[PDB]
This record gives sequence, C-alpha cells and structure tokens, in this order.
Amino acid sequence: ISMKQLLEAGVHFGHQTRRWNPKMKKYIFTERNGIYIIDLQKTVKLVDAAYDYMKNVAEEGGVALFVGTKKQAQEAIKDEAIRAGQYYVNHRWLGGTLTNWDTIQKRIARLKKINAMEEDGTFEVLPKKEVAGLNKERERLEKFLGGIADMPRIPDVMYIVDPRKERIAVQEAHKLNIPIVAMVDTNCDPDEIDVVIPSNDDAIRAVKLITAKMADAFIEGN
RNA sequence: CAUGGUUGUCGUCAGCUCGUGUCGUGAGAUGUUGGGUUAAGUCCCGCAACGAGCGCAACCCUUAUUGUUAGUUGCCAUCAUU
Ligand SMILES: [K+]
Ligand SMILES: [Mg+2]
Repeated sequence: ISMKQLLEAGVHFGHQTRRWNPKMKKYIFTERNGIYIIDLQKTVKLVDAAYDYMKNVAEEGGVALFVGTKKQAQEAIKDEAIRAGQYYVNHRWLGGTLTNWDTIQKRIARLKKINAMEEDGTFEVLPKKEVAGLNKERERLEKFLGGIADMPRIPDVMYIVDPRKERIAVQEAHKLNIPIVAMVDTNCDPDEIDVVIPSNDDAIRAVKLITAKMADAFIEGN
C-alpha cells in the first residue's frame, strides 16, 4: 500500500479536536482546521505489519471475523469478507455473539432449518400464515447472523472498524482473549487493540482500502 | 397453626420466571426496560442481551348463514281426502 493511496482515500482525516483521545497523540501528525491528522507514515508501517500478521493468521488456518456496523463500513466489510471467504457481522453485533456463542449456534441451526424447509418444499404445503411468518423469521436471522451462518468456531482473529462504535465487540474479544485488528481513529483507545491501524473510520473509501488490504492478506495466506 | 386433596380470593388482571451470556465486590441487575401497538409480556422496532417456559392468544363447546347425506316418531309446498 502507498501513502498516496491513503491520502486519496482520505485516511488522514480524524474527528474534532475536542473529541480526541490523548493516547492517540502517539500517532497524531498535526491538527488542521480544528481536526487532527493521522500520521500516514506510521499508518503505512502499521498496515504493513497488520497485513503480515493477518497473513500469518491465515496461514495457520485461522478463522477471521470482520466487524463493522458503521453506515460507511457495513457494505464494504461484507464484500471483502465474502471475497476472502471469512465471516462478517455488518448490521448489528448481538450482545454475547461470542461469549454466548453456544446460544447463538441454536439460532444459526434454526436458520439452517428454515432454509431446508424452502428447498425441501415444506413452505409449499405450509399454510399461508405459517409460511409468511416463517419467512419473516428467516429474514431476521439472515439480517443479523447471515454473515456468520457458517462460522465453524470462535474466530481466531477479529478485524474491527471503529472500536469506539463497536464497543460490545471489543469487550467480547477481550473476554475470549482474541486478537483485535482495528481501524483506530483519533477519538479511539489504542490499548484495547493489539494491531492498531490509525485511520479514519468515517471515510467509505478509506474503509474499503484498508478492509480490502486485510482481506487480500488473508487470501494470500491461503 | 402438622397435612394430602379440594376451593375462595386478587382476577381472566397480564403478568410470573428460568437457561446461557454480560454488568455489579455483593445483595442484585439486564432480558421483562425504551418508541410505537394491542384486550393482552399482543405485535413491530431499538436495545448486552440471545432464547425458552408458565400465563395471553390459538386448538374446544354453544349461538348467528349455508351446501351435501339422511326423511321417521319430524315437516306439508305441489296434490285429493280427514
Ligand atoms: K440471568
Ligand atoms: Mg407472551
């Protein structure tokens, strides 16, 4: 990845100066027009390190979970996770998604069952109300758990966009001692993330750029 | 005022709870709250909650329309007689 690519994607932008986090001074370059500017030099070095780290995880046969519910990041992470073959959560991170993974597997099994009914033809012989109601249930299960329906075990690594937004996901990862690779913004906390990627979380182009790099790292590892 | 069984009562009011998860040193909390909606914890939406159970509802009986099968001890329009 290139510094010009980062700048074009707008990675450098941060949030308001008043809303920053002191720990981010380690990565902040300068403030312009009242908003902080991430140090793209450290960003390039750290994204390369994260690329290498994700590559190692992939080569180990590990499972990756891409997390982002930001309006900007939701669609981008879905596409890249699908492309990489690893699983994703993009609409809403359900509390206990991993700490209560055992419970969530029951809903995933329920989702698998409702899919089989369509293929089998139960829906055809199902009463109007039944099929309609079951279709609505299937829609909710897909909308929430769709991106992780086939995740075999607890992810070996969790990539996150804007942990400050994805507070709950970070907490579950810590509880399960799962490494976190996050797009950290000027108002976030870097201590919570093992592999920090100082970047703007509020730029769709930047999110696509960084997320695609991570997905390519996993693909290369495989 | 040792009990089983049976019953009244709030009240057919919409509540009462648990599993896992999470928060809290702890009793506890969350879900069950909140925006709507309903007769209803009824349902949708959002939510560190995700589900489930007892309730609610539905399945049951009766009443209100009707087809078909049946046509006597019931009914009498078409017919004649009493
Ligand atoms: K509990
Ligand atoms: Mg109920």
